[PDB]
Amino acid sequence: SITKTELDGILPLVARGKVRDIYEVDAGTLLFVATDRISAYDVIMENSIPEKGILLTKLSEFWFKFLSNDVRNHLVDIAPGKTIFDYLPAKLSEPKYKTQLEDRSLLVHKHKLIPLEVIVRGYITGSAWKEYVKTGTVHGLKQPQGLKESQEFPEPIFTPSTDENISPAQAAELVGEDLSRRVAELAVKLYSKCKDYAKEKGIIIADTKFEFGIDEKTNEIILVDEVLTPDSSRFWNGASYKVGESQDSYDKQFLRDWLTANKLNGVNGVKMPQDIVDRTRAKYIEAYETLTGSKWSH
Repeated sequence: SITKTELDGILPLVARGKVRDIYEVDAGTLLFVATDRISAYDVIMENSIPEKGILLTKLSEFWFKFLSNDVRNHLVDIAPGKTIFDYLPAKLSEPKYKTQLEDRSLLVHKHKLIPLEVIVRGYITGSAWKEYVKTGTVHGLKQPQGLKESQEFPEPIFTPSTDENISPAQAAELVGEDLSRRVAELAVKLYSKCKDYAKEKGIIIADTKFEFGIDEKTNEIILVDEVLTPDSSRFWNGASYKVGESQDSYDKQFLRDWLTANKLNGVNGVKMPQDIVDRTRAKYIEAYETLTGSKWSH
Protein backbone atom coordinates (compact mmCIF):
# COMPACT_ATOMS: atom_id res chain seq x y z
CA SER A 1 0.00 0.00 0.00
CA ILE A 2 1.36 3.49 -0.83
CA THR A 3 0.02 6.25 1.38
CA LYS A 4 2.55 9.00 0.63
CA THR A 5 5.35 9.18 -1.91
CA GLU A 6 8.91 9.88 -0.76
CA LEU A 7 11.27 10.70 -3.62
CA ASP A 8 13.98 12.24 -1.53
CA GLY A 9 14.05 15.39 -3.59
CA ILE A 10 14.81 13.62 -6.96
CA LEU A 11 11.97 15.63 -8.44
CA PRO A 12 10.42 18.76 -6.90
CA LEU A 13 6.92 18.44 -5.45
CA VAL A 14 4.27 20.61 -7.16
CA ALA A 15 1.44 19.55 -4.84
CA ARG A 16 0.05 16.95 -2.48
CA GLY A 17 -3.72 16.60 -2.77
CA LYS A 18 -6.19 14.47 -0.84
CA VAL A 19 -5.17 11.46 -2.98
CA ARG A 20 -2.62 12.53 -5.62
CA ASP A 21 1.01 13.59 -5.29
CA ILE A 22 2.22 15.65 -8.32
CA TYR A 23 5.90 16.14 -9.20
CA GLU A 24 7.58 18.21 -11.87
CA VAL A 25 9.69 16.20 -14.36
CA ASP A 26 10.90 19.02 -16.57
CA ALA A 27 9.70 22.35 -17.86
CA GLY A 28 6.77 20.90 -19.79
CA THR A 29 6.03 17.70 -17.93
CA LEU A 30 4.42 16.53 -14.73
CA LEU A 31 4.18 13.21 -12.94
CA PHE A 32 0.88 12.42 -11.36
CA VAL A 33 1.09 9.72 -8.65
CA ALA A 34 -2.20 8.22 -7.36
CA THR A 35 -1.77 7.03 -3.76
CA ASP A 36 -4.01 4.67 -1.82
CA ARG A 37 -5.48 7.42 0.40
CA ILE A 38 -9.24 7.77 0.76
CA SER A 39 -11.50 10.54 1.89
CA ALA A 40 -14.94 10.66 3.51
CA TYR A 41 -16.74 13.77 4.95
CA ASP A 42 -13.84 15.93 3.82
CA VAL A 43 -11.27 14.10 5.90
CA ILE A 44 -8.52 11.79 4.78
CA MET A 45 -8.44 8.51 6.70
CA GLU A 46 -5.29 7.58 8.54
CA ASN A 47 -4.87 4.21 6.78
CA SER A 48 -5.15 3.15 3.14
CA ILE A 49 -7.12 1.00 0.75
CA PRO A 50 -4.42 -1.25 -0.80
CA GLU A 51 -3.99 -0.74 -4.52
CA LYS A 52 -6.82 1.84 -4.75
CA GLY A 53 -4.44 4.13 -6.65
CA ILE A 54 -3.43 1.48 -9.14
CA LEU A 55 -7.06 0.57 -9.85
CA LEU A 56 -8.09 4.25 -10.26
CA THR A 57 -5.08 4.98 -12.55
CA LYS A 58 -5.94 2.05 -14.84
CA LEU A 59 -9.61 3.06 -14.91
CA SER A 60 -8.73 6.62 -15.97
CA GLU A 61 -6.38 5.16 -18.57
CA PHE A 62 -9.30 3.07 -19.93
CA TRP A 63 -11.56 6.13 -20.22
CA PHE A 64 -8.89 8.20 -21.97
CA LYS A 65 -8.61 5.49 -24.64
CA PHE A 66 -12.44 5.10 -24.79
CA LEU A 67 -12.76 8.86 -25.59
CA SER A 68 -9.66 9.16 -27.78
CA ASN A 69 -11.64 10.01 -30.88
CA ASP A 70 -13.81 12.45 -29.02
CA VAL A 71 -11.20 14.59 -27.29
CA ARG A 72 -7.46 15.03 -26.97
CA ASN A 73 -5.89 14.41 -23.54
CA HIS A 74 -2.70 15.44 -21.69
CA LEU A 75 -1.01 12.06 -21.54
CA VAL A 76 2.58 11.87 -22.82
CA ASP A 77 2.68 9.12 -25.49
CA ILE A 78 5.25 6.53 -24.37
CA ALA A 79 6.92 4.82 -27.36
CA PRO A 80 6.38 1.14 -28.21
CA GLY A 81 8.57 -1.07 -26.03
CA LYS A 82 9.26 1.72 -23.54
CA THR A 83 7.79 2.35 -20.11
CA ILE A 84 7.36 5.50 -17.99
CA PHE A 85 10.71 4.68 -16.34
CA ASP A 86 12.48 5.35 -19.65
CA TYR A 87 11.03 8.93 -19.51
CA LEU A 88 12.20 9.57 -15.93
CA PRO A 89 15.68 10.16 -14.46
CA ALA A 90 17.49 6.83 -13.94
CA LYS A 91 17.50 6.99 -10.15
CA LEU A 92 13.74 6.57 -10.13
CA SER A 93 14.22 2.99 -11.48
CA GLU A 94 16.04 1.90 -8.23
CA PRO A 95 13.90 -0.42 -6.13
CA LYS A 96 13.00 2.03 -3.41
CA TYR A 97 11.42 4.50 -5.77
CA LYS A 98 10.24 2.18 -8.42
CA THR A 99 8.02 0.35 -6.01
CA GLN A 100 6.28 3.57 -4.99
CA LEU A 101 5.62 4.55 -8.62
CA GLU A 102 4.88 1.51 -10.72
CA ASP A 103 1.35 1.19 -12.06
CA ARG A 104 -0.07 4.21 -10.26
CA SER A 105 1.70 6.90 -12.19
CA LEU A 106 0.91 9.02 -15.22
CA LEU A 107 3.29 11.17 -17.23
CA VAL A 108 1.51 14.26 -18.55
CA HIS A 109 2.11 17.39 -20.54
CA LYS A 110 1.67 20.71 -18.77
CA HIS A 111 -1.16 22.71 -20.36
CA LYS A 112 -2.78 26.08 -19.68
CA LEU A 113 -5.66 25.42 -17.28
CA ILE A 114 -9.26 26.48 -17.63
CA PRO A 115 -10.02 27.47 -14.01
CA LEU A 116 -13.46 25.88 -13.61
CA GLU A 117 -14.81 22.62 -12.16
CA VAL A 118 -16.86 21.23 -15.08
CA ILE A 119 -19.66 19.22 -13.49
CA VAL A 120 -22.16 17.38 -15.66
CA ARG A 121 -25.25 16.01 -13.97
CA GLY A 122 -27.33 13.18 -15.52
CA TYR A 123 -29.39 12.63 -12.32
CA ILE A 124 -30.73 14.85 -9.54
CA THR A 125 -28.94 14.40 -6.26
CA GLY A 126 -26.64 16.04 -3.73
CA SER A 127 -26.70 19.87 -3.58
CA ALA A 128 -28.68 20.04 -6.81
CA TRP A 129 -31.55 18.16 -5.12
CA LYS A 130 -31.50 20.32 -2.03
CA GLU A 131 -31.59 23.48 -4.12
CA TYR A 132 -34.40 22.12 -6.31
CA VAL A 133 -36.58 21.25 -3.35
CA LYS A 134 -36.28 24.85 -2.07
CA THR A 135 -36.56 27.04 -5.20
CA GLY A 136 -37.06 24.70 -8.10
CA THR A 137 -33.68 25.57 -9.55
CA VAL A 138 -30.30 23.86 -10.05
CA HIS A 139 -27.30 26.31 -10.05
CA GLY A 140 -29.99 28.96 -10.63
CA LEU A 141 -31.38 27.29 -13.76
CA LYS A 142 -35.16 26.77 -13.88
CA GLN A 143 -36.23 23.14 -13.96
CA PRO A 144 -39.42 21.22 -14.70
CA GLN A 145 -41.77 20.65 -11.75
CA GLY A 146 -42.26 17.09 -10.43
CA LEU A 147 -38.76 15.63 -10.44
CA LYS A 148 -38.31 12.96 -7.74
CA GLU A 149 -35.07 12.41 -5.77
CA SER A 150 -32.45 10.58 -7.90
CA GLN A 151 -34.53 10.89 -11.03
CA GLU A 152 -32.77 11.25 -14.36
CA PHE A 153 -32.87 14.72 -15.92
CA PRO A 154 -34.47 14.83 -19.39
CA GLU A 155 -30.98 15.69 -20.82
CA PRO A 156 -27.72 15.85 -18.82
CA ILE A 157 -26.82 19.37 -17.69
CA PHE A 158 -23.69 21.46 -17.26
CA THR A 159 -23.60 22.97 -13.79
CA PRO A 160 -20.24 24.52 -13.07
CA SER A 161 -18.51 25.16 -9.87
CA THR A 162 -15.56 27.26 -8.70
CA ASP A 163 -16.36 24.64 -4.20
CA GLU A 164 -19.22 27.09 -4.78
CA ASN A 165 -21.92 26.23 -7.27
CA ILE A 166 -22.32 28.85 -9.96
CA SER A 167 -24.53 29.31 -12.98
CA PRO A 168 -23.38 29.02 -16.60
CA ALA A 169 -23.53 32.94 -16.99
CA GLN A 170 -21.07 33.29 -14.07
CA ALA A 171 -18.76 30.74 -15.74
CA ALA A 172 -18.88 32.84 -18.94
CA GLU A 173 -17.78 35.87 -16.82
CA LEU A 174 -14.89 33.81 -15.36
CA VAL A 175 -13.47 32.15 -18.51
CA GLY A 176 -15.19 33.80 -21.44
CA GLU A 177 -18.41 33.22 -23.29
CA ASP A 178 -17.05 31.28 -26.23
CA LEU A 179 -14.87 29.09 -24.03
CA SER A 180 -17.58 28.34 -21.48
CA ARG A 181 -20.04 27.41 -24.30
CA ARG A 182 -17.47 25.07 -25.97
CA VAL A 183 -16.59 23.33 -22.66
CA ALA A 184 -20.27 22.92 -21.74
CA GLU A 185 -21.08 21.24 -25.06
CA LEU A 186 -18.08 18.95 -25.03
CA ALA A 187 -18.54 17.90 -21.37
CA VAL A 188 -22.19 16.90 -21.90
CA LYS A 189 -21.27 14.84 -24.97
CA LEU A 190 -18.45 13.06 -23.13
CA TYR A 191 -20.56 12.32 -20.08
CA SER A 192 -23.53 10.97 -22.10
CA LYS A 193 -21.40 8.47 -23.99
CA CYS A 194 -19.71 7.07 -20.83
CA LYS A 195 -22.87 7.08 -18.75
CA ASP A 196 -24.60 4.97 -21.38
CA TYR A 197 -21.67 2.59 -21.62
CA ALA A 198 -21.47 2.15 -17.88
CA LYS A 199 -25.24 1.77 -17.48
CA GLU A 200 -25.14 -1.33 -19.78
CA LYS A 201 -22.50 -2.79 -17.41
CA GLY A 202 -24.65 -2.15 -14.32
CA ILE A 203 -23.18 1.07 -12.97
CA ILE A 204 -25.04 4.41 -12.88
CA ILE A 205 -22.62 7.34 -13.07
CA ALA A 206 -24.97 10.04 -11.67
CA ASP A 207 -22.63 12.98 -12.13
CA THR A 208 -18.99 13.68 -12.87
CA LYS A 209 -16.43 16.44 -12.57
CA PHE A 210 -14.15 17.18 -15.49
CA GLU A 211 -11.14 19.44 -15.70
CA PHE A 212 -10.01 20.88 -19.05
CA GLY A 213 -7.02 22.78 -20.48
CA ILE A 214 -6.54 24.56 -23.86
CA ASP A 215 -3.83 24.24 -26.41
CA GLU A 216 -3.80 27.89 -27.47
CA LYS A 217 -1.78 27.23 -30.67
CA THR A 218 -4.41 24.86 -32.17
CA ASN A 219 -7.14 26.23 -29.96
CA GLU A 220 -8.12 22.72 -28.74
CA ILE A 221 -9.85 21.85 -25.48
CA ILE A 222 -7.79 19.09 -23.81
CA LEU A 223 -9.05 16.56 -21.21
CA VAL A 224 -6.89 16.84 -18.13
CA ASP A 225 -6.79 15.45 -14.58
CA GLU A 226 -8.64 12.27 -13.47
CA VAL A 227 -11.52 10.97 -15.52
CA LEU A 228 -14.65 9.17 -14.41
CA THR A 229 -13.47 7.40 -11.32
CA PRO A 230 -15.45 6.88 -8.09
CA ASP A 231 -13.42 9.74 -6.60
CA SER A 232 -14.42 12.34 -9.34
CA SER A 233 -17.94 11.00 -9.89
CA ARG A 234 -20.99 9.66 -8.11
CA PHE A 235 -21.17 5.91 -8.84
CA TRP A 236 -24.39 4.07 -7.89
CA ASN A 237 -25.29 0.38 -8.15
CA GLY A 238 -27.71 0.06 -11.04
CA ALA A 239 -29.29 -3.00 -9.38
CA SER A 240 -30.46 -1.16 -6.28
CA TYR A 241 -31.53 2.04 -8.12
CA LYS A 242 -34.96 3.34 -7.21
CA VAL A 243 -36.34 6.82 -8.06
CA GLY A 244 -37.64 8.86 -5.14
CA GLU A 245 -35.07 7.69 -2.69
CA SER A 246 -31.50 8.37 -1.77
CA GLN A 247 -28.94 5.94 -3.31
CA ASP A 248 -25.97 4.28 -1.57
CA SER A 249 -22.45 5.19 -2.70
CA TYR A 250 -21.10 2.34 -4.78
CA ASP A 251 -17.65 2.49 -3.19
CA LYS A 252 -17.96 4.33 0.04
CA GLN A 253 -21.10 3.33 1.71
CA PHE A 254 -19.47 0.72 3.97
CA LEU A 255 -17.02 3.37 5.24
CA ARG A 256 -19.68 6.07 5.65
CA ASP A 257 -22.06 3.83 7.57
CA TRP A 258 -19.25 2.78 9.95
CA LEU A 259 -18.25 6.40 10.54
CA THR A 260 -21.71 7.83 11.21
CA ALA A 261 -22.58 4.81 13.35
CA ASN A 262 -19.61 5.77 15.61
CA LYS A 263 -19.85 9.59 15.42
CA LEU A 264 -16.52 9.76 13.61
CA ASN A 265 -17.84 11.42 10.47
CA GLY A 266 -15.71 14.50 9.74
CA VAL A 267 -13.10 13.56 12.50
CA ASN A 268 -9.41 13.61 11.78
CA GLY A 269 -7.01 10.80 12.57
CA VAL A 270 -9.40 7.91 12.16
CA LYS A 271 -8.19 4.41 11.24
CA MET A 272 -10.65 2.19 9.43
CA PRO A 273 -11.12 -1.37 10.70
CA GLN A 274 -9.75 -4.16 8.51
CA ASP A 275 -13.18 -5.34 7.49
CA ILE A 276 -14.04 -1.86 6.17
CA VAL A 277 -10.73 -1.79 4.30
CA ASP A 278 -11.38 -5.18 2.67
CA ARG A 279 -15.00 -4.62 1.65
CA THR A 280 -13.99 -1.21 0.26
CA ARG A 281 -11.13 -2.58 -1.83
CA ALA A 282 -13.39 -5.38 -3.23
CA LYS A 283 -15.74 -2.70 -4.60
CA TYR A 284 -12.92 -0.90 -6.48
CA ILE A 285 -11.86 -4.23 -8.00
CA GLU A 286 -15.47 -4.91 -9.09
CA ALA A 287 -15.81 -1.45 -10.67
CA TYR A 288 -12.56 -1.93 -12.48
CA GLU A 289 -13.28 -5.43 -13.83
CA THR A 290 -16.81 -4.57 -14.76
CA LEU A 291 -16.00 -1.41 -16.74
CA THR A 292 -12.71 -2.38 -18.43
CA GLY A 293 -13.61 -5.99 -19.07
CA SER A 294 -10.14 -6.85 -17.58
CA LYS A 295 -9.41 -9.22 -14.69
CA TRP A 296 -7.44 -8.03 -11.66
CA SER A 297 -5.05 -10.86 -10.52
CA HIS A 298 -3.88 -9.06 -7.35
